[PDB]
Amino acid sequence: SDLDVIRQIEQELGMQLEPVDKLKWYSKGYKLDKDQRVTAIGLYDCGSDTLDRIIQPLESLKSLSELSLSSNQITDISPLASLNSLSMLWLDRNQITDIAPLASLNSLSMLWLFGNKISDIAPLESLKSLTELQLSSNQITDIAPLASLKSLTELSLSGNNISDIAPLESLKSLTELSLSSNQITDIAPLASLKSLTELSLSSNQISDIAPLESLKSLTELQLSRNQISDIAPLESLKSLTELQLSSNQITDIAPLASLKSLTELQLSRNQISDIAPLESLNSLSKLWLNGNQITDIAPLASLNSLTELELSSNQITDIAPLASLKSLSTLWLSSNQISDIAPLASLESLSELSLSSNQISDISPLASLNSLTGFDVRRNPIKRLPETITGFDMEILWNDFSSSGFITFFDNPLESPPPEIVKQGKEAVRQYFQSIEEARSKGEALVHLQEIKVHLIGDGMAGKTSLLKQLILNVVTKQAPNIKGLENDDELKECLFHFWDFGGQEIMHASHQFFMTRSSVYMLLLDSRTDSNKHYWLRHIEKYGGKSPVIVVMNKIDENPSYNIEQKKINERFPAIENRFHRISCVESIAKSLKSAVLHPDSIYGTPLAPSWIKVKEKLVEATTAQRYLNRTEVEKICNDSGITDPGERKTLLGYLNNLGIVLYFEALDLSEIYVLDPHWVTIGVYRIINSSKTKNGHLNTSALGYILYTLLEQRYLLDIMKQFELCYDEGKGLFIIPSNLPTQIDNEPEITFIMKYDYLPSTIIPRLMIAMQHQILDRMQWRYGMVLKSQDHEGALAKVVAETKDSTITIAIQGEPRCKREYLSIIWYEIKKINANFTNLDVKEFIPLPGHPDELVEYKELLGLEKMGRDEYVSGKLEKVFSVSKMLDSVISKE
Amino acid sequence: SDLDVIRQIEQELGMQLEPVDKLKWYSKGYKLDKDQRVTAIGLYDCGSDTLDRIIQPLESLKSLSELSLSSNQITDISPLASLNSLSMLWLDRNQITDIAPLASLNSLSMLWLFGNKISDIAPLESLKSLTELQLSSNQITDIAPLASLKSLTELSLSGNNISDIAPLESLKSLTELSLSSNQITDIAPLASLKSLTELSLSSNQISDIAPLESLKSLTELQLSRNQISDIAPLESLKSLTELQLSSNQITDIAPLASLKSLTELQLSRNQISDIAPLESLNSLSKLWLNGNQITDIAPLASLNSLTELELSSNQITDIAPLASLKSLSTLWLSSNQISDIAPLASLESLSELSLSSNQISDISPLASLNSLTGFDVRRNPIKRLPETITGFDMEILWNDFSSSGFITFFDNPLESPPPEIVKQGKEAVRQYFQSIEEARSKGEALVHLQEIKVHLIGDGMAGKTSLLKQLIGEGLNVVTKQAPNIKGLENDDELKECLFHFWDFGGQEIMHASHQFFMTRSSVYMLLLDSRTDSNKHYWLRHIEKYGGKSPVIVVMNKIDENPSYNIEQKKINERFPAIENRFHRISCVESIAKSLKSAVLHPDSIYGTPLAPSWIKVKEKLVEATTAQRYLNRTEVEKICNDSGITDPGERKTLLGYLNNLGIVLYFEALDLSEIYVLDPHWVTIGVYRIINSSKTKNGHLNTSALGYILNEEQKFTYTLLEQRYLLDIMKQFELCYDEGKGLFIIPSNLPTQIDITEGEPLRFIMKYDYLPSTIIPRLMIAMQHQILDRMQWRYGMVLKSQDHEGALAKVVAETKDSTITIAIQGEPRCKREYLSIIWYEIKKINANFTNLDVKEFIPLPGHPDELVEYKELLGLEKMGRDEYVSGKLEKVFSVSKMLDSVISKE
Repeated sequence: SDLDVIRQIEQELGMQLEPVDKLKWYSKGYKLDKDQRVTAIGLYDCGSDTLDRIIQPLESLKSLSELSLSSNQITDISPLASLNSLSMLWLDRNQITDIAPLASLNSLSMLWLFGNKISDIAPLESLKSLTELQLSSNQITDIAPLASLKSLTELSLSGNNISDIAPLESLKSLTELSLSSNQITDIAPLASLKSLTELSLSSNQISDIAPLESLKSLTELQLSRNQISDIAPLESLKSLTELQLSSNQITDIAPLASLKSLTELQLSRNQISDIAPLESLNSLSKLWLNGNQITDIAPLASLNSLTELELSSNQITDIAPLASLKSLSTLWLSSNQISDIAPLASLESLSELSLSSNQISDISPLASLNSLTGFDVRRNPIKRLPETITGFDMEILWNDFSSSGFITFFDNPLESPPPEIVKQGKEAVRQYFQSIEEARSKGEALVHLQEIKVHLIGDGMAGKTSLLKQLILNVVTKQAPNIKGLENDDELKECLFHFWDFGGQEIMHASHQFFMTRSSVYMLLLDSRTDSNKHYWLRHIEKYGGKSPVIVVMNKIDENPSYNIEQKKINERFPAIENRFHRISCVESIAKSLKSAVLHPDSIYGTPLAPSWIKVKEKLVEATTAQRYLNRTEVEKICNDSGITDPGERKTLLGYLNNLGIVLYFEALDLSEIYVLDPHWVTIGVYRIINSSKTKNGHLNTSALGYILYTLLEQRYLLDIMKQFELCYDEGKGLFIIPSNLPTQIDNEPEITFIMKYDYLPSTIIPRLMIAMQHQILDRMQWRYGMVLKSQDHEGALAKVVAETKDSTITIAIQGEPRCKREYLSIIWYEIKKINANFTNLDVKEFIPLPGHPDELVEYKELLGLEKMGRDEYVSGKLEKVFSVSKMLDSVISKE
Repeated sequence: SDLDVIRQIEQELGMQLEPVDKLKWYSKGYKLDKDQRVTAIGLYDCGSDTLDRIIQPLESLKSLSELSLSSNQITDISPLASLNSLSMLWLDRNQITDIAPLASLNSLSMLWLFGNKISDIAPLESLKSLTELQLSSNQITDIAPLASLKSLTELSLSGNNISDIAPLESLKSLTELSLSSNQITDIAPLASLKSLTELSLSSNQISDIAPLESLKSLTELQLSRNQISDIAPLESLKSLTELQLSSNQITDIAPLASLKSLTELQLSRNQISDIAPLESLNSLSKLWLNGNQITDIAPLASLNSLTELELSSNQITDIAPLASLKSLSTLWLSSNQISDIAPLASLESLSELSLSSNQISDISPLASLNSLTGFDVRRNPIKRLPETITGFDMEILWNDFSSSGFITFFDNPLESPPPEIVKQGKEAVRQYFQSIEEARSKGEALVHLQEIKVHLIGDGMAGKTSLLKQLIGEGLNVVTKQAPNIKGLENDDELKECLFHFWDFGGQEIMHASHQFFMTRSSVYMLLLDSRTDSNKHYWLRHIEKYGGKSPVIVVMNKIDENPSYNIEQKKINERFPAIENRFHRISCVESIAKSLKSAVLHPDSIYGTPLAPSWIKVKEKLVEATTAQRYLNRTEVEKICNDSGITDPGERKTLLGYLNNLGIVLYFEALDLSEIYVLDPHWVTIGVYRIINSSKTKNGHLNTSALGYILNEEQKFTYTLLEQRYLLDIMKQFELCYDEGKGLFIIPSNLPTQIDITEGEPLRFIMKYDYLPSTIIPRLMIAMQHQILDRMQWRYGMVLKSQDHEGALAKVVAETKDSTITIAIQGEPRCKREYLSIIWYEIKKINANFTNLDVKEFIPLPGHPDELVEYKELLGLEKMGRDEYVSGKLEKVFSVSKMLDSVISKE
């Protein structure tokens, strides 16, 4: 009964088909008429075993006109040849290689082949009734049967290997035509094709755009990612409303002054330096100008219809002309030389902003923009924030991106409030300004801190113990009068120094991101013997510490006075040293370098603190150093004895002391018996359990913490601390794995069918990654320098990432199905960059080896740079072989 | 033209002009006729001040017909237009760019423009009387104005930027044509020219050689450095006598069987695996087949006219077929799989041989070749040399090359005699065999040595003194303790007399320069690691490989009881450095290392395999006894010691002191010959030089002779007289640690600072990427080029150079320790810069040879970007592969490979 056929279909496939008014490519149902006859049916995403079956009920549908087989990975399309009455056929995003059964369908007017492996286009020649053909993203190289299938109006051949577009001269009935991401160099045949309204021609090799001067009906042109340097033929296309010619060599944009009907103009990665002709485009609303050399944006003041500007990566100094654009809603001014943002107070409709990488020191005028819903101000010399910054409808963050609805800070020399308070949200920034306001209202003069951590860095304690006696995990804290050099220096009689010695294992870098970056002074210890490993530790300081001041002291020079380093080139590479180089011989100049490092303006010394915050600080350090840890009632009795009654203050103050490393407080635990902990007590507890006999192989049994370490709950707290420190994880039944202590032997798995080269490979990059993918290991397949993964989501996907310490590279090798493997690398690579961001200035160059050779690598930026620009095949002189550029960038789909 | 005119010419220029019978390009004289009229004059190499003022006497020479201006760096040739009667003109190897004045010489039949910068050849169009044109080595791109002068017979266009040879189809009277080092891909216009007898087409992009099938008169073809894989069109050129198709893609050489008139065939760096067709070439005398895949050389037995074979870099196992080639005079069988060379004993005419990088263990059958004048046997598993090896007419050497008239050894596990005896020449190897022959005749049983040096390697003395405490107990400290004093071999009777020498060079390997065998032979390296010093793990592992080489190494990971999780990847580390032999240890609260020390002294490659005469050990123990008590020994003392053991022949004592000197047991400098200081104690010299290197007066690299007393005698045991100071400076000068500048001023390049105050103009950057950069590569270069430094512009990690040959040639070599690279930056003229680089780079590879297996990857940066470098092996590999474009995706620019390769070298 025709409709009972769909009941046969939803039983043969297992799915259920629901009616739809108009059949679409993604539809999972049928469409009947007035007399209940199926005229359209859709089977979106059902498997490749669909055309092999369900074809007999399809042939019974005599009135069937429209069929959709979108995205089924179909390889054989023979059974559909029996449907010579189809008017619309969707074969998009399948695995079709041979095309031929469609030749017997001389009644189709709509054909979609969005993502197949089509190398022959001949059988479409007999299809002289087509009006909309979609052949994008295939492997077509020679087109010719396209002049036969005339009378079509919409054609798409984007993402192929086409170099000759001559057969298109006959199809003078084209309304829409897209020819992007191909190998076109001659666009002469397009000089015909009248009544073309939408043309796309991005990512090609075109340079002569003269034939486009005749297309007077063009209203939407796309000429991006090409090699065009003369937009002169564009003076006549006065009907254009969307023009995009980004990533070219355009310098003169004079012709664009005649296209007064433009509404979306994109000319980015070009060489434009004079945007004067754009003054006439009063209807322009979307304008992109990133990556040019624009210095005067005065012509933009007449474009009162702009709603989305993009002036990033330029050289703009003055911003006054943008004040008259009261309708502007999206500004991107990153990477410029902007110093004053006061003219931005007149942008009442501005909602999203980005001012990263500039020279801004005051963001107070933006406090009037009550419609701002996400503005970015990273990498700017901002020292103090206005108190009105807590009145926005956004939460303040401390990250290295530009998220919508958040005030983001990063690489900012923040003093009021300091970065340790900014990362905790608005309520922390609000409680800091409220503390200094309540203190000064009481007539209390604000006090700084003068307390820093001295990180002793070097290979071997031979230079550490020789220097630690020259001045006077193991943390020794001695105040200023106990330092040989500034014994009676009244300028810092209250200064505190905390000497730490992490033997390469930076335990605090994972949890407390500010233990290594802020409130830290790094001290490199070098001599004639340990001069070989000189640049490794210098890079070890840069990635972990960053902008923290460094002191390079070369001791034991009286034994070999010829020992000296290249302080000029070393300081130019690491500006954090500030020429703090010393040579100890048998007068301590290092004491002057410690002074210049604690009193540094970028350090916490520049942060004004309330006097009550120092009162609870000195009391917590007094009680923690005497009672190991403190409980919740003890800490509240200390805060209440200093006027800190609001839980908002004490919650955001303990986080401040936690970020500095003075007193530890884990909010993710909330055990009132162990509220605040002594750093000297926990680090010793964690250092003994990691370097224990029972953990010599990386395996840790919970029923053994007593012998190593301390009550039973203190053991349960220390393992939660290690779990917080991203050093281990629980596998079940009291089985923990210390990923840093695992061996490197027994077995591997480099079976048959991508490297990230660090400048400095952190030794915690693999262990903290191994805990993030703990439920994906292939039954105890991890060891120290790698791991083996197996996804339950993607059936055919086996991964094995390994780190090479000799080359400081992490290679990832995955096998399985392309749609199931290329996705698995995108989830691992994202999780690796998620942890790479915790370091400072990491140089990651992604390489992919050549097919058939383990060595001889090619940069991912090179082959990706070879595509879109044109030319194929990456030639290797040392191998005398070509390997093709399109075959290797298979880890990405298409375009983006 | 008159003779008084040339007298004015040889006075205005300074040279002297002598008569010559026939004028040539290099002639520095004149040529008169019967009526004493100058009809030819030549001014070869006289200066750029020529023709601009000597043209007026040239115009007075009315009978002048031939003019030679060879090699004068001439830039303007305008005055030469007045000589419209010249028939031969030599303008070779100048700096000519415009040849417009040459159009008015419509009477020339000989024109040579050998090495100029000429991009336009249009004025030659009117020269319809030319029969010999030389336009090699220029910048010619369009050879279109060459079709008019169709009366030429000899044309040369090698070394240009030519890509279209279509205009050459008209000159159908060509007999000789050279068109090498261009960008040719289509040789179809060459399908004519039926009278071509000599054609050269090397270093191009040619792949279709079909048009060459018609040149039946061709007798000399050159088609090397191309992309040819089908030599079928060559089957008909039966008149060929010299064919060269090297560096191509040839696999089938069947057409060569038809060219039975071949006498010089070159097919190197191809893919040839079947050399059967060559059996018919009975006139073949010069044959090159290196770099192929040849496994059967049986067809070569029928080529009884071969005098120079070249079968290197193949896969040859059997060498028997070469026994019938009684006329062979030059054999090159390097880099193969040859194991037996006995069939080579029938090569009575063999004079030069090379068997390096093979599997040969016996060179005794070759002792019958009484005509051998230089045969190479490096990198072969040779354990013992035959005593007849001193009967050849050659001197024995120990180097990494094949010099004529010398027996060269290198990388050979020599036991009898050891390499320490081989380096002293043939007369030394003869004196070694003479001692063991006299010993066995006297009934004295031969004795081994059992003495090794333990090199303490590691960053920081924290682990060094901790390991020296594992035995009995403990800047340079030399402690020698025998086996029973070692915790582990207390009662080990297998080596109760074994001696151990513990050394600790604080990174500064003082002995590597002079005594090349102090680090390689009789040495055991011990790497000391702990949980903290694991970062600098691969630096020292490579530091051991480059300095020590094949010496056994023991990797000791100490302080593991503090962190039991500490252990290295012993599998991958041992596979990279096979000298480890899995000698990994983990010391916790030191006796298993003793078993590894035994396995390193008892090594077969060590000195245990060397049989010594019993008298050589008697004087050894006597010299060490006397040196350790009297510092140094004089000549009469050491000779009285040798005579007390029967060593009377000075040949033995000179080659025995040299043997002990190469091992580091007893120092003896033959290049000094101070009879008061003949033999020295190693402990005394090393302490003496270490005090001069780490002294206050040498903190800046400068050393004043009038201050040595403060250095060696008084600073915060031993005694150093004034003559001992003069000897230590000669020792340090021998150790390549310092050099003399004059007036008692020495420069220690290892103690120099790192100051400042780059290059601008026509730069030439060149980078050498080491896998391990030795800290003595720059100091030892500064001593080799001391008389070329630009005054007081020298520091530790670099130097500034200035060549005396090429005026203005300025160089600046710099070492980057952060990248372990040596950068060379020269400026000036290309012919004056690329020559200065060829002597600097050679002097660097001259010092690189002292190390073992160093990976030097030479890079050259792109011309428009200081960073972003490209490897020199890629650009050189693109030419052989056949392409002129290096594409850079991260830069989105294409770069011609010929513009940057010719900026470094051109003899390709």
